[PDB]
Amino acid sequence: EDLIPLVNRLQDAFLDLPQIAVVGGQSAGKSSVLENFVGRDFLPRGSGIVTRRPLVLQLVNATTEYAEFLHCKGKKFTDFEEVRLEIEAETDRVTGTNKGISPVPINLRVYSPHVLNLTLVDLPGMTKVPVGDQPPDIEFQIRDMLMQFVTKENCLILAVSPANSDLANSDALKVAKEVDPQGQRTIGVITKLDLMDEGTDARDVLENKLLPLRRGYIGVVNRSQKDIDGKKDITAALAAERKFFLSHPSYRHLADRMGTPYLQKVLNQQLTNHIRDTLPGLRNKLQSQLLSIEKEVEEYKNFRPDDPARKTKALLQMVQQFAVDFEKRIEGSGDQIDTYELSGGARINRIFHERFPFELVKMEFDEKELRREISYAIKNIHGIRTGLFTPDMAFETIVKKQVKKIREPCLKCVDMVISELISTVRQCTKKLQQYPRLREEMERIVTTHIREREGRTKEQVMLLIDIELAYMNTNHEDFIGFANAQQRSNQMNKKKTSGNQDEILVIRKGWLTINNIGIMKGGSKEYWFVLTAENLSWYKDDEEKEKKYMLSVDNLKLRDVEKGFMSSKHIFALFNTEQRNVYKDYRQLELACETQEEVDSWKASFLRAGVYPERVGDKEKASETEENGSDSFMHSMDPQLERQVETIRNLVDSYMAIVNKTVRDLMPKTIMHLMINNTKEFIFSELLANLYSCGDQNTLMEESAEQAQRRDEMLRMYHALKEALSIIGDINTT
Amino acid sequence: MGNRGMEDLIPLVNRLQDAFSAIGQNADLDLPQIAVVGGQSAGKSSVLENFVGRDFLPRGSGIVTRRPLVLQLVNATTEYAEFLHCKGKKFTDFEEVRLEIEAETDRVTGTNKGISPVPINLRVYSPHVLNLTLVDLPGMTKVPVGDQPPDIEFQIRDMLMQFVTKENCLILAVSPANSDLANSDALKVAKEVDPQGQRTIGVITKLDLMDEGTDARDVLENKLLPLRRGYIGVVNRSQKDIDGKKDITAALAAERKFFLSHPSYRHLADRMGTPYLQKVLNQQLTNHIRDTLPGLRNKLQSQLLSIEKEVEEYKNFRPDDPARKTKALLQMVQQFAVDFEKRIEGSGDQIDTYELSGGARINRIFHERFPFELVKMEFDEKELRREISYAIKNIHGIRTGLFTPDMAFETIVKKQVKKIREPCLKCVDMVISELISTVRQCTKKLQQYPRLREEMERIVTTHIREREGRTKEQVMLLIDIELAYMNTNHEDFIGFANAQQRSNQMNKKKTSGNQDEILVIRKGWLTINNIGIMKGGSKEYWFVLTAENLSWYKDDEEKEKKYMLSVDNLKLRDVEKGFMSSKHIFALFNTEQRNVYKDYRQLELACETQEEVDSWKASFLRAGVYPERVGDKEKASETEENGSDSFMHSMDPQLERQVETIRNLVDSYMAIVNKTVRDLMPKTIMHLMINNTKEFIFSELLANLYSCGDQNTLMEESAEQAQRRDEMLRMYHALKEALSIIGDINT
Ligand SMILES: Nc1nc2c(ncn2[C@@H]2O[C@H](COP(=O)(O)OP(=O)(O)CP(=O)(O)O)[C@@H](O)[C@H]2O)c(=O)[nH]1
Ligand SMILES: Nc1nc2c(ncn2[C@@H]2O[C@H](COP(=O)(O)OP(=O)(O)CP(=O)(O)O)[C@@H](O)[C@H]2O)c(=O)[nH]1
Ligand SMILES: [Mg+2]
Ligand SMILES: [Mg+2]
Repeated sequence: EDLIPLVNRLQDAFLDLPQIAVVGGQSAGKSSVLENFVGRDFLPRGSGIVTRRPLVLQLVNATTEYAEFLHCKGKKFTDFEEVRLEIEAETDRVTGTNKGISPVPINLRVYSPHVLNLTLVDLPGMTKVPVGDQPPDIEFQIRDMLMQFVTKENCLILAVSPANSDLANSDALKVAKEVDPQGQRTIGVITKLDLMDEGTDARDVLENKLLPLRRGYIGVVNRSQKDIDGKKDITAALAAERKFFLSHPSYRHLADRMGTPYLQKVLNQQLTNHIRDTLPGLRNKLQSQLLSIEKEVEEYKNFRPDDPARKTKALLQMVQQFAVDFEKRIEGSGDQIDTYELSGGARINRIFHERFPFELVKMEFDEKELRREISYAIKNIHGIRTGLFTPDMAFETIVKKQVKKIREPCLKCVDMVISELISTVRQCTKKLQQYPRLREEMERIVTTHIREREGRTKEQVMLLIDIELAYMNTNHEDFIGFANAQQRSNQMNKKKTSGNQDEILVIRKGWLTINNIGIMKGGSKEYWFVLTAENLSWYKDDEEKEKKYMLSVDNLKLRDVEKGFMSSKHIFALFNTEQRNVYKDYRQLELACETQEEVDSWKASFLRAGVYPERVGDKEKASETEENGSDSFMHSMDPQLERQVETIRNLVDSYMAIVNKTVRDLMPKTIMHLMINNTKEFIFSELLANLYSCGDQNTLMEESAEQAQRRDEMLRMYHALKEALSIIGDINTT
Repeated sequence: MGNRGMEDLIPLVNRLQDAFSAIGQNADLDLPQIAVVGGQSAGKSSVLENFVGRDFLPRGSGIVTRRPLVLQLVNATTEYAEFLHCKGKKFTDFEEVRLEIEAETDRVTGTNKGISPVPINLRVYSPHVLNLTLVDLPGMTKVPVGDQPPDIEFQIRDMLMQFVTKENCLILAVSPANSDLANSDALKVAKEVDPQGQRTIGVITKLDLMDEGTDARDVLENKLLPLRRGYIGVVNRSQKDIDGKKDITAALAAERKFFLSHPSYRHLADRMGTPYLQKVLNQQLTNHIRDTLPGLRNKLQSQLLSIEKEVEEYKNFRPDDPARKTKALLQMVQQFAVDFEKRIEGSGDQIDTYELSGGARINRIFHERFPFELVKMEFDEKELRREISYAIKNIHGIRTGLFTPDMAFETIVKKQVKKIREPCLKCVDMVISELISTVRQCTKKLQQYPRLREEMERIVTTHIREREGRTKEQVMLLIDIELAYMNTNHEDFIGFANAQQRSNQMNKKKTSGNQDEILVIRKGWLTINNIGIMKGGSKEYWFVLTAENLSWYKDDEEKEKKYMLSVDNLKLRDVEKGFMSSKHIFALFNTEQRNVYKDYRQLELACETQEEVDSWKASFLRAGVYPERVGDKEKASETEENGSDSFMHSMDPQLERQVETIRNLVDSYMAIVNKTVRDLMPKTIMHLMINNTKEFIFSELLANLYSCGDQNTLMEESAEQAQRRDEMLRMYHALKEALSIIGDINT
């Protein structure tokens, strides 16, 4: 009984035992041998054909003893007389009540406290002549059906033969020699030793002399039919058996190797000899799984709760791993980074450092109200005093109103970073700290620290944008005033006199749509014209390398398109009266404007360049009797603010550009200095000492009852593994 | 000890046996042999000796019977035992038999549990036994033990099958009661060799050693495995009883008290036990006898039915009365007479098909083989012409005659027809010689009686030899008459009928004397050289030249009738230069007229050799075709059907024409006298030699056989037929006695 505790400890910490097959002729006593090897009386036994269907018994180990089937599901038979009745009922259900057979195995599974995980196979007897309603080929049918079970390797064969008939008539011996010629896996059993004729004995058979078998024969005595009808229990049967073997004159010296107990001993011996050569791997596996627990149960081994040393050591190392994990998840130190999400709080936070600019773009880019209000500013800072020059206090007043609305996105950003940071800590305390009252208080302290620092960061952001409403410098990379638009070719490139083709063409560049285009050029397109008070060029792209032809400015005219055309999009044509120099009028050389102010702006650019106005009476003063005091002009079309409005608007857009980029670049730094790094150094150099201050500190870091039961079950598995290794050592000692 | 049923069955079966044997036929009772089968240590030999009743077979634990035993019980007066390999020694104590038989068994097979298929023959002679054969056989096993070869069960099963697979073998399927019935190997064998269960007796042994709490009632009530003959349970001596040497009376007493005291077998105690088994086997033997009797009975009926046909003539027999002798005369004479009628006259029945002869065929062939040696034997030509000439110039030898004289014809035909004397006599002798052989052939089947073949043959042969002289005289006189008168008013042609001779006997008939033509005078092959399309090509045709016309044929069937070509008013020339005529070619033409006819440039006829050319030119000159003289161009008027071939060159007396006339008349008269003799001589010998012999053989023969004596010494044995008679008589009486014995047994 060393494999018994081996197996039960394999069950407590949670073998390929060779199955057992009993073979023999009809009425040899196979089922009695089998159930005496199990230990309990539950198999059909009687005269004539009884076991007419293969039975596959799977003994396994458990804490209580009962039986179950694979067709009577759920029901756990606890009395075995019901098991026997169920067996015979199922057998009569399939095979019928006329001595038929069937190769369809019956599957049992019997649970018992001290058994092996075997597979005992009871098989029908071997018959010669078919009786009842059996088909005429019944011998081959039964023999094939049991050869389908025996010819496998690692199948022990109990060859059961009665002692009434001679040994040379046995069928089990023929089967055993046909499938096992060497006898590596054959145990010979001789039953019915009490019915032999008066004057004979099986002495020459039990001494392994008549037919030599490698492992010899075991003589057993079961219960007779009157003993089965008389309900003779197992104890009295074994007592009578031993009485017989100690009383019989021809067997009195072989009494210590005959009987049922010796048969059970020999089968245990065979099984134990078969499981060794598996002990190396079987031991190595559970040794390897014991290494994974021995590192842990050094701490569970001895307490004795309410000890200061263990609790303080736990506080220290838990705080250590929490701090390490926090700096690891924010700054992203190695190793073993997460590759399924972005991060805990690193990338999700840097995405808000560079999605905040999308919050600055959504607002506002408005409106015509801007133009109207800067006009009112120009008028009001000229309240009673009038005229030149363009005052700059209007600029300082407008840009202090357009950046004033930047307080809203900036503050928003902080809140996002807060809702995203206060979550990262919750992500690194929901899985590390299983101690109750230690994860919640840890979260409380850290989150209060973050809530305290968000106030400082908000005050700093308020101060930051309040600074940009103080000075409003103009020495930055924006252009100096009176430089609209793109003045002046980098200070005229240090040359303006001899340069006929030295960028004297560049004064006002802009897109203008041509309606009529000839066949050789292409189709309708909006070209990039470079207008000068003296010349004009046209480009198709930005490389500034077209320079095909130079279009004039002087002595040129302008007219409108015919009625009915969709001028919105106002299109104006150029012409000449004396000469045909337009040049290359496409019937007609027309240019389109997209808005309404653009038409007047380009008309004024032409009027300052030297182009005559679009008056209806100007045609009679086409190129003869010109400049008659400019009776058509009223001095002027738009005095004198539309140009001032445009100049202030350009200056404001440039200053907004640079202030947007500076807030966009500077606020991430200012929440990284006052919130992130300060939280980090707090979580490093203050979390422990501040954590030692709150609570009664006695009932801090307790169970956590799940941890308690987790500890108990790991400790019991540790003891189970040590016991199993001790048993394997004992079983290799032999 | 028994047995008693056998002592009561032996007398009637012994009487039946010696009745079936003393009747001499290959008839036997063939009592079935008893073969006992089973597995090892099923209790077989005990059952066998319980059937016999004497203790002489080995038995015990383990393997005992290792060689088959063929026990032949033989009925005799002196009881003893003998072996085949111990000839000359008689055993009286059976203990000696058992000891020496186990000595033999372990002497041949060894002492290490070996077997051998060589049986041990044993004969027990006793006044209380039948002539049975009891075959004790080893029990079959499955695994070889000791020194047995690995195929022990196969060779044991062959040892059994060479004994149980023969027909009419009782099989005692012995099975123990300890084992289940479905493990009985004896029943497997019985189902393999006897599927209907006609001859299988099921026996159950070792009933007293069954497991406590069970019983074999479901088996013995013939309920578990249904067997046609049923089961019988026996209880034998145990191993301790044999070691205790228990006698038979106590064993049977224990058997009976066991079957009576058992609570499950008390109502079967009459059909259980060893005596009941003994009774059942004896009943099986008796059933076999009474079941095989009807076949032998109707077989003896069918056999005696054949002998009765001949016994009916042999019902009364009282040697040696003249009644049987006179009946034998009438039988043999009448058989011989109808046989002689069968051989010649060709009356029924059962004419000889295998032999072409026969007397009628040989004989009436020699009637039409004789006319072959009338034409063949005698012959003369080209010399009788001279004799006719001298007769013409001698019978009117003083004065010349102005007529053709007749004595010349008479003397020539008289000199020639007397040459027929020899063939007729030879034919008569040859017919005698073959008929006298037929009469000896038709008395070889008469050899059942000696000294009667000789008398029959002597009488008949002397009769033929007494008649041969008479018929030779008659034939001589018949051919002699033909020389007397020599009439010329017969159907032959009268003188001066053919002029010119002869037109081939007037076209060989009288109907075609006008329809046919005279184109046939000289037949021969002749080659035509130039031939048109319609006639054929260069070819040699068959010309038939006539003194009047010319015919040409391409075959012999004579159905063309193409054209009749002229002879008179014709010419002849030879070919132009350059040709080698050897092989000479001749052309026919005319100068006055252009009648050729149909010249194919040109009409040429070719001949092969030199005699052919000159012979056909001679035929042209004899017919009247103009010669090839130098005046060939001037043949206009000076020729007038030339040829200079009237009778002969140049002048001889008129004896040629008269000799030709005499020759024609002589040949015609010889033809008609040959018709007369060929048709009349066979009639002569059928009337004087055969029909008279037949009348003698049907009428006067019996009186001549009966006249000579003695009547007793004339007919006798020939002891072979007498022995046949006695054998038939023994068969008759023996078969009736056998029918009587069977009739006695049936009731
Ligand atoms: N007297 C006696 N009987 C025994 C002994 N051993 C077994 N038996 C009897 O033999 C009978 C058959 O036993 P069992 O094991 O059921 O045979 P089985 O092999 O199951 C028949 P199958 O399997 O072919 O259906 C039983 O009635 C049993 O009592 C014995 O030692 N002594
Ligand atoms: N108690 C008892 N023993 C029997 C009975 N029948 C046979 N035996 C015992 O069986 C033993 C051998 O029996 P036997 O008849 O010789 O079997 P066998 O077939 O001849 C052995 P072999 O194969 O050599 O022929 C003997 O000891 C005999 O006493 C029986 O009815 N009752
Ligand atoms: Mg069973
Ligand atoms: Mg024997």
